Amino acid sequence: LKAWASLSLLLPSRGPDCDYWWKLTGRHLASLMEAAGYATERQYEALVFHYHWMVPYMGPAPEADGKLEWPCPLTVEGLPIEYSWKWNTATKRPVVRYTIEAKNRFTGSSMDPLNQDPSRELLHRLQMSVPGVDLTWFNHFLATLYDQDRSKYAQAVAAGAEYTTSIMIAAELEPNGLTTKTYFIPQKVGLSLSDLPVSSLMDAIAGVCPQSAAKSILEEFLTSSGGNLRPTMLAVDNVKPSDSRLKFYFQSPRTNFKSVRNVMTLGGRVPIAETQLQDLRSLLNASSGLPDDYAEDLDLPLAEHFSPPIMDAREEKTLVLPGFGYYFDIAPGREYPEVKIFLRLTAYGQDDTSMGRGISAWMTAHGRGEYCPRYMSALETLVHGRHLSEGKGVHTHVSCLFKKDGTLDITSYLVPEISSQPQML
Amino acid sequence: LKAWASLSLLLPSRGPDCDYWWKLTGRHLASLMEAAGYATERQYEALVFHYHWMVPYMGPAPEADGKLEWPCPLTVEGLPIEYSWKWNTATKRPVVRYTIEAKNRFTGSSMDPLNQDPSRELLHRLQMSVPGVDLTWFNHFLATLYDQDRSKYAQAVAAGAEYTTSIMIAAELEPNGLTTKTYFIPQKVGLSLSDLPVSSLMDAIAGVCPQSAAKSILEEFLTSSGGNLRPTMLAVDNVKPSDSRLKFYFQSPRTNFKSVRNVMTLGGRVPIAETQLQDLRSLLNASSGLPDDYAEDLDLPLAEHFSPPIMDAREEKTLVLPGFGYYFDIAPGREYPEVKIFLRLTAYGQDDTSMGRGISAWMTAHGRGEYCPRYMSALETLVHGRHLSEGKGVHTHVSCLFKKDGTLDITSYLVPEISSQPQML
Repeated sequence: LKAWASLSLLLPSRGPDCDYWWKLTGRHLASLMEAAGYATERQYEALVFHYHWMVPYMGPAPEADGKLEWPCPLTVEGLPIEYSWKWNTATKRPVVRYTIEAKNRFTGSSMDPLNQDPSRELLHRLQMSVPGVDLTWFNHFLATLYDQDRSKYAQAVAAGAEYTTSIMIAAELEPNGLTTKTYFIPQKVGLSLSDLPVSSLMDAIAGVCPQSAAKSILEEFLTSSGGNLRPTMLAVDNVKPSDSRLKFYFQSPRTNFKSVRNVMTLGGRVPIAETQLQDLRSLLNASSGLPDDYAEDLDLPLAEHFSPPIMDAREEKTLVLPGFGYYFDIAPGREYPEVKIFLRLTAYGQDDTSMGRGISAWMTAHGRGEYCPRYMSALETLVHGRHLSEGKGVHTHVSCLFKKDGTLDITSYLVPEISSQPQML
Repeated sequence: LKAWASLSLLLPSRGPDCDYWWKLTGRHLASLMEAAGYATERQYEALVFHYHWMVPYMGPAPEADGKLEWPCPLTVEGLPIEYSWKWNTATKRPVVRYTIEAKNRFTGSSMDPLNQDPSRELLHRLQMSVPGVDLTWFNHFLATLYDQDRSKYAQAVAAGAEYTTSIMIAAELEPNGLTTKTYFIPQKVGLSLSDLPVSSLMDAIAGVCPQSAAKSILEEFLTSSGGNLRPTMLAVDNVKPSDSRLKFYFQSPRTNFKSVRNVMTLGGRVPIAETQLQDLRSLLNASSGLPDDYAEDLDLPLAEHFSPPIMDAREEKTLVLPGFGYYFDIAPGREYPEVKIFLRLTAYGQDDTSMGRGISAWMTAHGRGEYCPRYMSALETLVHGRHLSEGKGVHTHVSCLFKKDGTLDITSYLVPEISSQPQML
């Protein structure tokens, strides 16, 4: 770990909170970056960027009780960070990225009850300092996905409402520099996200994308055989809007593969080659430890010998609820939505070692095994207070999206586990 | 300039003073490091170290009048930084280092009239953060080279005394990591440094080096044919004392080469091969634009068509006074002093281009030309508001020390020139 050892001796100490997150998550990024074959120069830049721009926004260190005043749904322990490992393809090495929730001293207070001001400030300071940052859609969705009179959210909190994370921010450490994305979890003063009609969200979407074939294909799908999908999230890239994706996330209670076929083809409107679909289904069964011929009409079985927090998840906290996550990318000028499916590895599958080996076997079987032993090893540096094989807690999702060349883009979403007394064994 | 372009887009803005010095001197270090063939990884580390540890201690930005409340004798413009270029040998690439004076808001005030507290804090914070920092000799020379009742210096300032820089700090960016050095300019409440007896300084030296052959050889030299040398400075390395050099700097009014022979051999006590001495003399004549056969009995002629601040220099401000600088390294366990001579390129020689080409011709003539065109080019990025050939201001010294293998260790000491209205043309 040359980059991390060097940089962490040259970068000064700064206060207990920054030092906590820098030491905990800076080392994790370095392990993942090293396991993925990142050059030392690329590692230095990412770690330097992490130290100065992300760590200061990660808020307070957790307490001895691994407790935080404003916990984040990215983790069963509520930590404000999630890593992702995009798997190597034929033509590219793995890509390491991560997401944070931005926090400050007023996070969650009556002046900022949905904790949105630190993200505004982080993205604006990045825009003033680094080229190519565009916040048109960021600012538009701030104005339209939420009630605007903050004192309405405060009155409701004064009546027992439990508001949580609304915005998260990602920097991509992809081969060309870095660009940013924003995630919005909509929340209103009087109703649940589950109660939020899709139509209101689509009205907000119509403010920047009034028509597109992809959008029209998705709304036709949603009023037919897509009716069981519940909206959960929206994401944008903070770049020139004509270059930005427009990701509309949904929760589906069903997990049988027949349902997967339905969602990913948008009810047959957007066909997918059967060899690609069968490859996805192989990955889904290998990841959750099911027989390779698991029936296409059967829902996946919930993990149970793991006591996960299923009753604590919802649309606003999608980490641990039964079902699949999806997004539909419906950006303007798209002929059809791009679809990504998210298998929830907190709710399905076995321990982290089995899950990582299931994904590894799939990669190996498809000639992408190049980096699996390094990935398994890096996983072990992410959990503190247990072995990787004793329970769940590092893996949160594995995702698949069918690229325009038939290629399966696969991503492991990973989370630090800190607690000395693990909560899923 | 890949490292500098990358790093200076990832490192945030911080306040006008830090931003001034980072943009001005961070780019200079990058040019010198690039011209010397520094790998990108080494460049990132140095620039990161510069940004966090040195820049914040460089104090206020100069004013529109290129003015500073507490100016530093490193520069005719008083800037608190000097770079050095150690020339390539047969076996090593050039080495880029620099020196700063550490400053804070109380610099020069009645509570810190010799401006020593920022250096204490910088070195202590480095010691707490980076391994191998030892401050035994630093603290010893703080206690013995100065009067200790600060309110005596303040009374004297209340009577028109003009106290100046007392301590400067260097980080070496040598092939193995980085280590630190400290320079002490002694100053007392009632007498000039020129009036400071050598004996009092040697008493301070005896506190950490009570006897050594090198020390004894130097005091025999100084009471015989060395009697015209005036002490100016002491330096230590902030490392384990048994690994530290112990550099005792002197000013000599004479600059004829017969005098050089006398000083560098310590009055014949430490012989030097005649081919090494004649090589030095060639470099001295080439650097100051004199005929190669300049007589060994003639003092060098002062530059004049350059209006330098000769009447403003003294023992405490050795940049521009007639004569040579020397140091004698008399560390314990040394059989004989190591001697380094400093030719003052502010007082002797022609414009910066001629001086740089004189040194370049010498290097080329001795088969060390490898990097001269890159050095000439880097020089041009150091002066603002004039061309390198129109006057003096970048070069401050060129130095030579005879290594234990006959090798001539040669260093160019360089300074940023900022003023739009240059003061030496």
